[PDB]
Formats: sequence, structure tokens, C-alpha cells
Amino acid sequence: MEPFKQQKVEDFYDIGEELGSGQFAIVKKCREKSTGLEYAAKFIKKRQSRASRRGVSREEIEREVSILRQVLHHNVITLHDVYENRTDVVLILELVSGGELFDFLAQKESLSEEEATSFIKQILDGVNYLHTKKIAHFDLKPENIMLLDKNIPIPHIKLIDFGLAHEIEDGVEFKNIFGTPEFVAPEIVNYEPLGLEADMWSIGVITYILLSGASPFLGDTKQETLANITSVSYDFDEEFFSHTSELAKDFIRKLLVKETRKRLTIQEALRHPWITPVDNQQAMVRRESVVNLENFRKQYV
Ligand SMILES: NCCNS(=O)(=O)c1cccc2cnccc12
Repeated sequence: MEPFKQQKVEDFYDIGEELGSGQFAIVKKCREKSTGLEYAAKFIKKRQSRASRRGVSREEIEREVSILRQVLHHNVITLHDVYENRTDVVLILELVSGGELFDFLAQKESLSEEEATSFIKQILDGVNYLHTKKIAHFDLKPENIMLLDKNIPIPHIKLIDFGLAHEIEDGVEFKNIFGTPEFVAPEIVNYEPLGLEADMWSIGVITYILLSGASPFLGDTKQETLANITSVSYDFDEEFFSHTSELAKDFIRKLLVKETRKRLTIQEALRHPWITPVDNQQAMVRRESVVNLENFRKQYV
């Protein structure tokens, strides 16, 4: 098991602007002095003991690193190196400086469902690689779908933040409560057995929001949000879904299913007609169907 470098990160990197933060990790933009190449440095604060309200445990850091070290894919963030001092364990990761997918979408003059499925298909490709390796992401949500270079015509998506990711064991049961309520599967809220299926639910939510601007199960309070999810109470309200094709809806509807066995696995979602058209007729429908960008820009900004 590769050991973490014990040197001071600042002796090897020039630390720069803050890229983001969140709970127990601050991500700063850095540059290695020897090579001159740029990266992003994720400082994870370690726990003091175990009750300790501040910090992440050793296991959960070692899990994340273990998982990150396995993954080399074009739609997934790649690890460069790991450092450690007395307070923080610092992950030096690929620099993805294109911002969030949704921020880029929110600036477009127009967006067809074909253009939409391009970006969704990248997310699917990435999740397929993970799932083939029996790795659940468990935190798929818009702010975790980043872009490399927004200045190109079709930006390239990179999945980030594997802090809740987990290797799925055959025969072993895994239950936990985590994630952002708005995007979590029913099995998470119910504290029922989890697996690869939860990611597919969250792709459903992501697609629902991407096409419409509205969130499927979001309530006025966390309570309401959780009750909507558990009953699977959403609709395709024509105020948001008048421009939306039947196939787009079929896709979302087969993902947002309570029964984990009946939900689409990743390989099925890649092969869905909305992602992979079977004839040239349905390819035209997708190219002609538009997304309502103002509904989207309103619920974003
Ligand atoms: N707490 C999440 C902070 N998100 S973030 O700073 O944008 C961010 C998080 C993780 C990896 C990144 C790689 N490159 C740029 C930014 C990155």
C-alpha cells in the first residue's frame, strides 16, 4: 500500500487561489515547482480522535485514495500524488478549471436534446467505467459534474469528489445515510441495502434538472424533500416539459424507480434509445427537441 509523502506540500508546490471548499476539505489551486505543471490541491482535515466533530477518519481518507488510485478514465478526475502533515492529508488532483457543467449550459443561446445527450453520455461513460470496477460514486450531483475547458465547442466532463464512493462487495450488505437529500435514492433515505443502483437514480435527477430547470423531488423543507423521494412523487409538469420528447421522459422515468432491481443499470441507460438512437427517424426527433434554457437559467443564475 503506497505511503503518503510526509514532506511539507508548500516546499514542493506553489499554492494559489481557492477553487472551492465544503465541510472538511478546502481545494486550492497549485503548481509543482519541479515540473511547472498545474494541479488542484484538496486539503482534507483529519479527525482529532473519534467522537471529534471536526475531521475525516483515517479509513475514509484511505478509502477515497484507494479508489482514486484505481481510476484512469477521461471522464473521471485523476490522482497525481498524496501528501500528509499532522493536521491535513492533502490530495494533489488533476486541475479541472472549466467550472460546473450547468454553469456552462446556463450561458448558451440554445441547447438541443442531442447536445444534452452528449453531456449526459459523457457522465454515463464515466459511471460505466466506475461500475464495471464495482465502484459506486454515491454523490452524483450537478456541482460534481465539472468541465475541463469551457472555451471549446463541446466541453469534456470530469466527475469529481469521490469522498462517499465505495467498492461494492458481492454478498456483503451496505447501508448508510449520506449525500445531498435532493439527489439521493430512496434506499438511502429508507436505510435499505445500497449498491450501484443509487447512482442511476441520481443520473435521473440530474437529467430531470438538466432538461427542465426544476428538481423532481425538491420540497420547501428537507422533510418534504425526503417524503417525495420515498413515495416517488414527481411529475412532468407541462410548464417545464412542453418542449421535452417522449424518449427523454421514458429515460428519466425508467431511472426514477423505487425497486432497485427494476431500475436501469448503467449498461441499459447507455443503450436507451434517447442516448443511442436505433433508426435515423428518432435521431432527428432528438436533434429537433429543444431545452427551455430560461426555465433552466431562472432556477440557476
Ligand atoms: N468542496 C468541493 C470543491 N469543489 S472544487 O474546488 O471545484 C474542486 C473539487 C475537487 C476537484 C477539483 C479539481 N479541479 C478544480 C476544482 C476542484
